[PDB]
Amino acid sequence: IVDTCSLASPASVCRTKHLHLRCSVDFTRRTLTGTAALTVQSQEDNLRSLVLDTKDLTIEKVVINGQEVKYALGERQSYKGSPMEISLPIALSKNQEIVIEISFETSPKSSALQWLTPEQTSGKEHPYLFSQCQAIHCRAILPCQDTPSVKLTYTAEVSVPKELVALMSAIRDGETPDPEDPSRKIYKFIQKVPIPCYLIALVVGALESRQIGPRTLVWSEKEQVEKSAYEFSETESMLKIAEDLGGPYVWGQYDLLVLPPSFPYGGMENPCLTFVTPTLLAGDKSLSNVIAHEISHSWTGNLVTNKTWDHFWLNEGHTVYLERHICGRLFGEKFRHFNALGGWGELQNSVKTFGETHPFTKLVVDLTDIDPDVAYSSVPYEKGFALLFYLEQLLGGPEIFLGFLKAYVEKFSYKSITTDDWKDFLYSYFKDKVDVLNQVDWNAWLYSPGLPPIKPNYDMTLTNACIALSQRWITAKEDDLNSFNATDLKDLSSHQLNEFLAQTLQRAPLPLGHIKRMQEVYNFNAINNSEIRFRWLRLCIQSKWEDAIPLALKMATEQGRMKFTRPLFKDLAAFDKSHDQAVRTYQEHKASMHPVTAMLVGKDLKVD
Ligand SMILES: O=C(CCC(=O)N1CCC[C@H]1C(=O)O)[C@@H]1CCCN1
Ligand SMILES: COc1ccc(Cc2ccccc2)cc1
Repeated sequence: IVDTCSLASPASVCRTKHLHLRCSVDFTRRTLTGTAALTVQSQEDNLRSLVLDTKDLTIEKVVINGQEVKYALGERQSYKGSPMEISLPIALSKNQEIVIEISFETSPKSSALQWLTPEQTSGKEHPYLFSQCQAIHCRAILPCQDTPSVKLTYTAEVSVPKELVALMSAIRDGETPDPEDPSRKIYKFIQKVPIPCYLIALVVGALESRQIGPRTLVWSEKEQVEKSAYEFSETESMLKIAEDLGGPYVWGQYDLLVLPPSFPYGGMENPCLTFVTPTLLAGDKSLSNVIAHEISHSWTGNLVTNKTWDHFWLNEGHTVYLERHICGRLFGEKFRHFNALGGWGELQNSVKTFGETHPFTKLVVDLTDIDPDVAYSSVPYEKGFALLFYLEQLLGGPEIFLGFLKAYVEKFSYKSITTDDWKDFLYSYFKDKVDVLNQVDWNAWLYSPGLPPIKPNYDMTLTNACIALSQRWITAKEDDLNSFNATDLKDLSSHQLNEFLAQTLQRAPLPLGHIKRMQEVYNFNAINNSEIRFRWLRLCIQSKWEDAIPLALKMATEQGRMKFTRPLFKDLAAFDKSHDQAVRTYQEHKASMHPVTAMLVGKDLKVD
């Protein structure tokens, strides 16, 4: 009903229908300049003004029907930005529309953008720009109702230096030389499917593409295009599986974009162009589960969207569920349970890090006066998945629940819903099983902190080997280390190898002699898998092995994935032999880190 993260007019007052973006990317000044034409529809009678979200934006003028109108910026409200009130030249009746062209310019401190210098890229000769609007950063790029309760289509014309390429979360609609400047190109984009504004994405740089499917192009710098094309070859197979689970894919194109290492997330479900971290380039497709996850957002998240960020679990919860069904269809049901059981372990970590009582461990959170970037964690992913997984086992198994999910996506397609909307449809769909649903502790699952009230049933086939080897190392004495050998891993996949470290890491610290012996027989230092290397180094740093200090500092700074960089920095700061280096390394790299990551890493290290 009320979006406590937005200062703009609610959807009950007016709602944006379309956005026409005409801007120019200036790497000299690190700014976006142009006009944002918002087609606004009134939701009440005698509407004479509205408020929009902005964050560090410069408003030159606001034109309506070819005339300038009066506008005013309120005082800034911290992360929410500054509200922008506009005086309409006419009063609108209900359902009447008007087009508001706003001339704007971004600040180099835009929390949605990161500007890279040539030395920060692979080619080393051209700059790079990419955007991250989710959750409420789009207001830092252009004025808008920065709330997932409004969905709009958009067309865009972006001007960039001719030697560079621009891509957006839309269907490419041609390129032509800038008629005003021979040194620039203009790339045209159109997104015919209405989306919440947080799915607005832009990227500019020396980008090349490689076709890996009938509807998928992999984009990155020349140095990673081929490496990326192989890593994500399963994309089309996952799109077909996703189509079988959630219905037709309605976005036309599904391209991939591998960004520089400073990308904060593993992936971003930007429509038509998923952004992914280069840390997925393991060389064996072992991390392609993130691709399945991002593909699933084409239904759960982008089609059926959370009305507010309090109900973020709807987006991620069902997305993880779809993702793990896609991997199950590709590698077997036992693999689905293996990952499901592993996700429960991550949920254990998040609750133990926040605390059994922390409000952020609730499935549905109250973000009033809370920066979404500060509450973001695995809770909505795993606790949300555990609920759906719990409901699957409670209502008749995966076949039955997938039927509900497909009907759920068709029921709320192109719309924004709340948790109660989802709960109601669950009761409507399973009307013949309300007696089973009433046995569910909806208050504990949806609004209670800590671990869920009940744990689902997990198959242990693929996990036992991990627990076996993990228990050996934890209980091992000094005269037992000699019996460990590289042969211990001959039948363990990369995922089992990663889960073994996760289980072992839960009982850290280990004796310093155990860690040294582990590297001697297992040689984990030589593994480039970011997931495995991340946990191996955490085990080392937490076990007080000084040799691992430079390794952890290098991984924590040579890439910017918050999943890895934040825990690495925290672990290094808690190690007395590396505390000073950790704070120093952050301070020297702070200026060139991603704006969101730099803020969170500063708070984690208590240097803010
Ligand atoms: O479902 C996704 C991305 C998944 C993503 O990368 N996640 C989610 C938890 C950990 C983290 C990561 O892999 O770095 C998006 C991403 C951020 C908000 N929405
Ligand atoms: C990564 O982008 C997001 C998306 C959503 C949120 C808000 C939130 C966080 C944690 C739990 C519930 C809701 C923050 C950041």
